[PDB]
Order: sequence, then C-alpha cells, then structure tokens
Amino acid sequence: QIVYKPVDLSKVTSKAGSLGNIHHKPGGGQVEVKSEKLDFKDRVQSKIGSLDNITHVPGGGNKKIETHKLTF
Amino acid sequence: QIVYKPVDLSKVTSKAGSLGNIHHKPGGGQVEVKSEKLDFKDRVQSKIGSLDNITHVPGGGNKKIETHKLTF
Amino acid sequence: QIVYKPVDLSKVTSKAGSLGNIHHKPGGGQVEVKSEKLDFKDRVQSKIGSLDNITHVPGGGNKKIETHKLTF
Amino acid sequence: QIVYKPVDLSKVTSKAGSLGNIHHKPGGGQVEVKSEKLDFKDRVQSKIGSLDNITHVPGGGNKKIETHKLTF
Amino acid sequence: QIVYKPVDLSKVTSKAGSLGNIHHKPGGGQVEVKSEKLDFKDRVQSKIGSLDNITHVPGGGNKKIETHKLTF
Amino acid sequence: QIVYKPVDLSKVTSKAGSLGNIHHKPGGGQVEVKSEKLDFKDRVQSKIGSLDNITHVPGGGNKKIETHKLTF
Repeated sequence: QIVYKPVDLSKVTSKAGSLGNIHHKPGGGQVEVKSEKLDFKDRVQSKIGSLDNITHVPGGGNKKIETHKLTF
Repeated sequence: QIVYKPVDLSKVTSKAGSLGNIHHKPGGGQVEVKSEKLDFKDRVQSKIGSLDNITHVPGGGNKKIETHKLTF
Repeated sequence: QIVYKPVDLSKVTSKAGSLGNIHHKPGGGQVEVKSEKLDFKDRVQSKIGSLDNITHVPGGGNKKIETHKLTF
Repeated sequence: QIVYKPVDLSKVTSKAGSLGNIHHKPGGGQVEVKSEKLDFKDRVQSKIGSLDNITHVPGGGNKKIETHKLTF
Repeated sequence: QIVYKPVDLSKVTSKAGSLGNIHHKPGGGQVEVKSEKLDFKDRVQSKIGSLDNITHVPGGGNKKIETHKLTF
Repeated sequence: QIVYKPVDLSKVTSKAGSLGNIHHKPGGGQVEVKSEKLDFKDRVQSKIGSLDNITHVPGGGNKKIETHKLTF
C-alpha cells in the first residue's frame, strides 16, 4: 500500500494581513527646462528635468509557498 | 494499492488580506520646456520635461502556491 | 505500507501582520534646468535635475515557506 | 502789470520708468478642510483653509497732477 | 510789475528708474485643517491654516505732483 | 518789481535708480492644523498655522513733488 494524504486544514481570518486605505495626493509643483545642442548615442537612458511621484504597493498579504514529494 | 488524497480544506475570511479605498488626487501642476538642436541616434530613451504621478497597486491578497508529486 | 500525512493545522488571526493606511502627500516643489553642449556615448544612465518622491511598500504580511521530501 | 507763465517743458523718454513683462504662474496645489460646530457673532473676519497667490502691481504709468491759482 | 516764471526744463531718460520683468511662480503646496468647537465674538480677525504668497510692487512709473499759487 | 524764476534744469539718465528683474519662486511647502475648543473675545488678531512668503518692493520709479507760493 502507498497512501498520500496532505491536509492543509488552515485559517487566516479577521483582518489578518490587510493594508489600510492608499491615498496618493500630490500638491502640484513646477518644472522649467532649456536644452540646446545635446546629443545621445547607443543605449542612453536620460531624464533631464523631472518632478516625479511614485506610489508602488505590490505588498501586504498572507503569502504561503509549499512543496511536497514522495519518490522511488 | 496506490491512493492519492490531497485535501486543502481551508478558510480565508473577514477582511483577511483586503485593501482599503485607493485614492489618487493630483493637485494640478506646471511644466515649461524649450529644446533647440537635440539629436538621438540608437536605443535612446529620453524624458526631457515631466511632472508625473504614478499609483501602482498590483499587491494585496492571499497568494498561495502549492505543488504535489509522487513518482516511480 | 508507505503513508504520508503532512497536516499544517495553523491559524493566523486578528491584525497579525497588517499595515495601517498608506498616505503619500507631496508638498509641491520647484525645478529649473539649463543644458548647453552635453553628449553621452554608451549605456549612460543619467538624471540631471530631479525632485523625486517614491513610496514603495512590497513588505508587511505573514510570509510562510515550507518543503517536504521522502526519497528511496 | 500782473503776469503768470508756469512752463513745464519736460521730457521723459526711452523706457524711463517702465515695467518688464508681468508673469503670474501658479503650480497648482492642494487644500482639505473639516469644520464641525464653529460660531461667529460680530464683525468677525475669518479665513480657515487657504492656498492663495496675489500679484499686485499698482505702480507704473505716467501720472501727472498739477494745480494753478491767482487770487485777490 | 509782478511776474512769475517757474520753468521745470527737465529730462528723465534711458531706463532711468525702470523695473525689470516681474515673475511670480508658486511651486504648488499642501494644506490640511480640522476645527471642532471654535467661537469668535467681536472684531476678531483670524487666519487658521494658510499657505500664502504675495508679490506687491507699488513702485515704478513717473509720478509727478506740482502746485503753484500767487495771492493778495 | 517782483520776480520769481525757479528753473530746475535737471537730468536723470542711464539706469540711474533702476531695479533688476523681480522673481518670487516659492518651493512649495506643507501645513497641518488641528483646533478643538479655542475662543476669542475682542479685537483679537490671530494667525495659527501659516507658511507665508511676502515680496514687497515699494521703491524704484521717478517720483517728483514740488510746491511754489508767493503771498502779500
């Protein structure tokens, strides 16, 4: 007899891994740029005048990773 | 006799991995740009004058990854 | 007789690994840039004039990793 | 003999008291206000939540004022 | 014989009392206000939450004032 | 014989009392205010939470004032 019974009888409850509200509220801002003879070759990545706001939220939560084997 | 019975009887309840409200409210802004003789030749990525707001929310939740094997 | 029975009878409850509200509130700002003869040749990564705010939240939570094996 | 000859032979030339260009360029902005039980009774002047930009240029120009009399 | 000859043979030239360009460029901003039970009774002047920019230029120009009299 | 000849042969030239360009460029800012039971009774002048920028330029220009009299 070969018998294989992985259960995972599990509970994740009552606000266990939440985030709150997400508010992104920029207060305006000002930018001015003057550029003349500028010259770019192979694979240049350039950002000359910037006023930049990022809210990035890949997180929170109840991440579970599991693996089983049984091998002959 | 070969018998395989993985169960996964599991419970994720009551705001367990929720997000709140998502609010993005940019307060306007101002940008001015002057460019004269510029020249770009190969794979150039450029951003000269910018006022930029990004809200990115790929997260939250209860991500579960599970794998089972049985081999001869 | 070969018998495999991993259980994982677990409980994660009541704000166990939650984050509060996420507020990103930039207070405006000011940027000015003047560029004359600049020249970039190979794989150059450049950021000349910037006022930059990043809120990055990939963390928080109840991360669990587990692995089981049985081999002959 | 009574005689009265006030002349004023005067010259005001070539940008003598001029202004340049006037530019008013607000970069946006953000305001939030919550008021519950407030009460005002007599000649009250109030400004609770404000984001305000004033450009006031009451000068410039060629205003001339002159008055003449001769009395017995 | 009574005679009165005030001349004022005067010259005001070539940018003599000029102002340059006037630029007012607010870079945005952020304000938040919460008020519960406040009470004002007589001639009260109040400014609770403010982000305020004033550009006031009452000068410049060619203002001339003159007065003449002759009395018996 | 009675005579009165004030001449005023005067010259004011070539940037003699000029001002340059006037630039007012606020760099944003942030204000937060919380008020519970405050109470003001008579002629109160109040400023609780403020971020204030004033550019006041009352000079410059060619202001001339003159007065002449002759009395018996």
